[PDB]
Amino acid sequence: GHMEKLKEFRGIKEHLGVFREAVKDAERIGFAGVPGVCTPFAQLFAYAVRDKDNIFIPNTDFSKARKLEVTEYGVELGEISPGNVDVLVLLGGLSMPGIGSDIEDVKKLVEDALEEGGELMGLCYMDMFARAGWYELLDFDCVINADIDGYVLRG
Amino acid sequence: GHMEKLKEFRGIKEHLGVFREAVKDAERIGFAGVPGVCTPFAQLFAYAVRDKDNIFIPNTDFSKARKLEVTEYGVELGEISPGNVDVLVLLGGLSMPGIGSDIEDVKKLVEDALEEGGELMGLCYMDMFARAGWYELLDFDCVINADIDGYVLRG
Repeated sequence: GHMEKLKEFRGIKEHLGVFREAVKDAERIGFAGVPGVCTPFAQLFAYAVRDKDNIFIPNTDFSKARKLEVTEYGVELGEISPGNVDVLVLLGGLSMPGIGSDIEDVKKLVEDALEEGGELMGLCYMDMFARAGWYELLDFDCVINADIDGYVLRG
Repeated sequence: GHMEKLKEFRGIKEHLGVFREAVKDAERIGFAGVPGVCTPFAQLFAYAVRDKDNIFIPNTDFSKARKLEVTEYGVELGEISPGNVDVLVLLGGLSMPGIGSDIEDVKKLVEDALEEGGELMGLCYMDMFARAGWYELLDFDCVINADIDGYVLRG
């Protein structure tokens, strides 16, 4: 349903910080997204909340979820771990045409992987979820959206 | 040395695209950055050039470099592989005080890990390298810099 702007942020430090604030009371976070494109975002935000027990769900396949574990290299994928979560974070790639996932497979994921009473979140770039119609199709509790722009310089 | 602005980009697809362009003639790419916060950027951009032979170097420790390999989950760390590279991409976290790495250590890494005649690149956010004085301290061939801003919304 209707999503109201809470606040703005700037830079990577604040991007991680508003996520930490959003999940402050959570024990177990699940990040669901498209392998390759979205996996790095799951690893980045899991790192920011590495105190929690975190998992990565590929596409909408909860049975293939793996632990997001801290190593000397950062966050890496660990063993299969289809435990439900008290915050489920959908990544923007899921909403992409062609395999993002269909809305009914997404709703089944929410039914299966999010514990009853848990929070549904989205983390995306360039307003992907709003643009896909997903604010009307899903009941997000919180969405964090970032925009990216930049420059290439040569020596 | 002096870095001249070449072009601007917007969004994730274009961010990946300018990187693909910058390394189009490369065969093996090394990404060096701080584990945890920078590893995901190495994985993201490696995915974007998954046709190449790519490695992740933790901090400035070449001997601990690992292959960046594509799996059904995205890019994951594989075996130790301290082979030099024809493009070395320093990640912005390396320039952060406190372990970002000392500049002598970074110069050593460029000498050990970058092939003679290879290209030295920077990939950072929020203009980290310029702000740390690294355009004066290092001779980058290309730097790709992105800024992030966004919003939090609630349901």
